[PDB]
Amino acid sequence: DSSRRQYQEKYKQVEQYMSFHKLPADMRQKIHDYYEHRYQGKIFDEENILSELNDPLREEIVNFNCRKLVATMPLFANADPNFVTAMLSKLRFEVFQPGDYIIREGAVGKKMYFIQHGVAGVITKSSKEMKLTDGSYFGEICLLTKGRRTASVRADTYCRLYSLSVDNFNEVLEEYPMMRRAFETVAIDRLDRIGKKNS
Amino acid sequence: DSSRRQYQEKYKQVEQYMSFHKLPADMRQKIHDYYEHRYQGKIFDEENILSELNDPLREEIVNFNCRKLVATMPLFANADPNFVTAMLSKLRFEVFQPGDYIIREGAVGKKMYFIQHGVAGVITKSSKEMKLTDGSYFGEICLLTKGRRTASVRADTYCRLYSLSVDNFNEVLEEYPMMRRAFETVAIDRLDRIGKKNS
Amino acid sequence: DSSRRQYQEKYKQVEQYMSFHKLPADMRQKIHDYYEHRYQGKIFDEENILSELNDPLREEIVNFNCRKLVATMPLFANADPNFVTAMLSKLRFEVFQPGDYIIREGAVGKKMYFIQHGVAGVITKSSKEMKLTDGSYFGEICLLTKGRRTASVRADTYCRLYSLSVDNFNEVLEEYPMMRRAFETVAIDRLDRIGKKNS
Amino acid sequence: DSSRRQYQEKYKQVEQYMSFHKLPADMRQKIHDYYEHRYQGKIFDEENILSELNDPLREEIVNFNCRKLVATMPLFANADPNFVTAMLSKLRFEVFQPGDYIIREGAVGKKMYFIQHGVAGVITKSSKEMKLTDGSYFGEICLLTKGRRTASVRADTYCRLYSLSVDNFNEVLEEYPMMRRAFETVAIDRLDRIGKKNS
Ligand SMILES: Nc1ncnc2c1ncn2[C@@H]1O[C@@H]2COP(=O)(O)O[C@H]2[C@H]1O
Ligand SMILES: Nc1ncnc2c1ncn2[C@@H]1O[C@@H]2COP(=O)(O)O[C@H]2[C@H]1O
Ligand SMILES: Nc1ncnc2c1ncn2[C@@H]1O[C@@H]2COP(=O)(O)O[C@H]2[C@H]1O
Ligand SMILES: Nc1ncnc2c1ncn2[C@@H]1O[C@@H]2COP(=O)(O)O[C@H]2[C@H]1O
Repeated sequence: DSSRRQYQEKYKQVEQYMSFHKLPADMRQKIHDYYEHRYQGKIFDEENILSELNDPLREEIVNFNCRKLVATMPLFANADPNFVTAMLSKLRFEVFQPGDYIIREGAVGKKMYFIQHGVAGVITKSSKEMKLTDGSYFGEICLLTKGRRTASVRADTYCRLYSLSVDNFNEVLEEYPMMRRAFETVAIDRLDRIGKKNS
Repeated sequence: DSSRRQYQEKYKQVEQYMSFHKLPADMRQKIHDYYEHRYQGKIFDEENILSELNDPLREEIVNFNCRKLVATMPLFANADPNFVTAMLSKLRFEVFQPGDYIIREGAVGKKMYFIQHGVAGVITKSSKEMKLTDGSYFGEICLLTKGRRTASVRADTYCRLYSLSVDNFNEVLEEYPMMRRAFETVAIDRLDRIGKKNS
Repeated sequence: DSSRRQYQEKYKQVEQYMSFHKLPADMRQKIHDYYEHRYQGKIFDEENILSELNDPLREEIVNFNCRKLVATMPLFANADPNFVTAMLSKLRFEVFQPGDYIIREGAVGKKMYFIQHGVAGVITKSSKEMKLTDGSYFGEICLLTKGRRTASVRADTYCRLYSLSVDNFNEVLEEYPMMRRAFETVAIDRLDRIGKKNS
Repeated sequence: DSSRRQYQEKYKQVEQYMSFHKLPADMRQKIHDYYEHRYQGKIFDEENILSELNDPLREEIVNFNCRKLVATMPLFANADPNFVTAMLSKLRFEVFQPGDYIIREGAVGKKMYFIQHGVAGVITKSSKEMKLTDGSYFGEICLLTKGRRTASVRADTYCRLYSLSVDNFNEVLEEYPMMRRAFETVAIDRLDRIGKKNS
C-alpha cells in the first residue's frame, strides 16, 4: 500500500508537467488512460527488489510469473528451459494503446516483442490484415538481418507486451546457436508469406 | 508547485557552494542571473517523467513541444517527420548569457546547437559579424569533418538552445544518410562564404 | 541501528511484491529464509561507505575483513600481497541455499567463486561426489578457457561465497601473469582428476 | 549548514560500519582522522551543483578555485589557458595521510597527481629522498609509457592532491599534442635523474 501512494503522487507529477507544457485535452486523456493501464493504480521498484536476491531465486520467480507466456508459445514451450530462463531474464514489460505504431516499416529496429495479452496487426504495401495474438512474437526479422523493419505493426487493442533489446537478443543467441535457426526458419516463412526476399 | 519549492532549496544549495568557495560579487551575480533564466523559478525531473511513458506518447509530446522549432527550420520542416522525431528525441536544452563563447575556433567539438530563441554571432580572423537567429543551427561542420571548430560562436543575447551530442548526431545520420548530404551541402556553402577549405 | 530499521521495511517491500505476484507458500518461505541468512536482520550501503574513503584505507580494511579467507587459501596465502589486494577489491558477496545450482555444466560462465563458509559439490556425468569447503575456489576453468562450464556445482549447505566477475578476473590477471599459470595448473589437475580435455 | 548536518550523520554511518566489522582502535583512529581532514566537518554534492550550470560558468568557477594551483605550476602557468581549462575540468580531489603509499613501484598505474598542498617523496632501489611539493606533479611517466610505475611515492605529510585518470589524461592530450612533448621531456629528465631507461 506504500505503492498505491507513490502512484498518486507520480500521476500528480505527470499532471503538472502536462500543465506546464499546455498539452491538449485528448492528449492528456491519452496519457491518463495509459497510466491507468500501464501501472493500474500502483507503482513499485520491481528491479530494485529482484537485485537484493541471488540468481536461483530470481530464476524461480521470473519462471513462475511468466508461466502462461512460456506455455502458450511453441518456441519457448519446446525449448531448453535454460534458454527460456536466459530469455525471460532480459524481458522488459511495455504497454501500447489501440492504433499505436509499435513498429514502422522502413525504420531501424533495436527491439523485439512478445505478446502477453492483446491483438496486433501486420501491414505492408497491400498485404491485408495479418493478426498476431497471445503467445506470438514479432520484430525478430529486423534483428536477425541487421537491415530495416520489413513491415509495420499496429496495436489493434490495448497490448500488453514484453520486449527484448538487440544486445540481449544476441547475447542469448550466442549461447544458444540452435535457437538462432529456430528464429531464422520462422522468419523465412514470414517473408515468404508476404512475398519479400533478403540477403 | 512542489517544483517552485525544490527551486528555492536548490538555489539555496548553490548560494552555499558560492560562500564556501568565496566567489566574487559579479560572478555570484552572473550565476544567479543564469539560474533565473535557466529554470525561471521552477525545477522538475523532465527526463524521469518521460521515462515512465512508452515511445508513441513520448514522440507525440516532444513533437508538440518543439512544434515552432520544427516549423521555422527549413531543414526539419522539409524532412521525413521520422527523422525529425529521431532528432528531437536526443536534444538537450541549454542556456547561454550575452558574451558567452558557445564555440571557440580551434577547439575540438563534441556538440551541435539549434537556436530556439536568441541571436548569435559567427567570428573568424576578420570575417565581420555573421548573425544566426531562431530556427538556425550551428556547430555541425566540426562534427561532419571530425576536425576542429572552424570559427567561434558568441551569444549576443540570452540564448535559448537545443544541443545534440556527437554520438547522437551520428546514430541518427546512420539511419538517414540522405540527410547527411543536406548537412554537408550547407556546410560547404558556409565554408565557401567565409573562404575556408577542408579535406 | 538505522540499518536494523531499513531491514524491516525492505523485507516489508519484499512481502508486498510476493503478494502482488501471488507466489506459493514454500517459495515465500525460501525467499524469507534467504533474506535472514543474506542480511541477518540488517541492511547498509557497504559500497557507498567505502567510496568516501581513499585507497590506502580501503585496502587496509578489505585486508582486515578478509583475513581468514586469505590465510586458509593456499593460492592467496602464498602470493604477492598486492595481487591479493587487487583481488579482494573486486569480490562481491553472495549467499546460496542448500540444493541450489551455483553452476550448471554446459552453461556459459561469467563469474568465479571463493568459498568463505560452506560445503559445495562437484558433479559431472557419474563423477561421484567431489566436495569443496572453506578456502576453496571454483568456477575458474570456464573463465580461463573461454569455453563452457565443465561441471555442475551444487550447494550442499548454506554457502557463504565471494564471487569475481570475468572482466575483473582478467584485469587482475593482466597485471599478474605469473598468477595465471597458478590458476592454469590447478585447472589442468582438476580436468585430469575427472577425465576431461580441452584445447 | 544542511551540510554540517549530513557530515555528522555520515560519520555516524561510518562508525557503525566499523563496529559491525570490529576494526581495531588505531585503524578507527586512522579513519576518523582522515575524515576530518578530507571533509573538515562538512559534506556537499559539489558535482551535482556544477551539473545544473552550463560550461562557461563551470569553466569560470573551476578556473577561479584552482587559481593558485595554476599559478605555481610551470606547466600550467605557461600553457594555453584552454588546455588548462580542459585539464582542470577532469581533476578529482583526494587526501592522503603521512606514510601512505600513493604509488608503488612495480604497480600498473591508472591515475596521475597534482600536489595542491603537502610534501611527498620519491623512492627507488636506493635513490635517496627526492621531495615534491606544492605545484608539483607525479605519476605521469607510467601513463605515457603504458608500462609500470617506475618508483614509489609516499606521503611525508598530510597531502592534499588532485588526480587525473588515464582516460582523461589521454582525451586531453589528444586535443593538445604539443603538451604531450612537454610531459615527455620532463619524464625523460626524471628517468635520467635516477638512472632508468625505457622503450
Ligand atoms: N507473415 C508474417 N506473419 C506474422 N508476422 C510477420 C510476418 N512477416 C513479418 N512479420 C513481423 O513484422 C515485423 C516487422 O519488423 P521486423 O522486420 O523486425 O519483423 C517483422 C515480423 O516479426
Ligand atoms: N557562413 C556561415 N554562416 C553561418 N554560420 C557559420 C558559417 N560558417 C561557419 N558557421 C558556423 O560556425 C561553426 C563553428 O563550429 P563548426 O566548425 O563545428 O561549425 C561552424 C558553423 O556551424
Ligand atoms: N577435480 C575437481 N575438483 C574440484 N573442483 C573441480 C574439479 N574439476 C572441476 N571443478 C570445478 O567445477 C567448475 C565448473 O565450472 P568451470 O568449468 O568454470 O570450473 C570448474 C571447476 O572450478
Ligand atoms: N627524478 C624525479 N623527480 C621527481 N619525481 C620523479 C622522478 N622520477 C620519477 N618521479 C615520479 O615518480 C613516479 C612513479 O610513478 P610513474 O612511473 O607513473 O611516474 C613517476 C614520476 O612521476
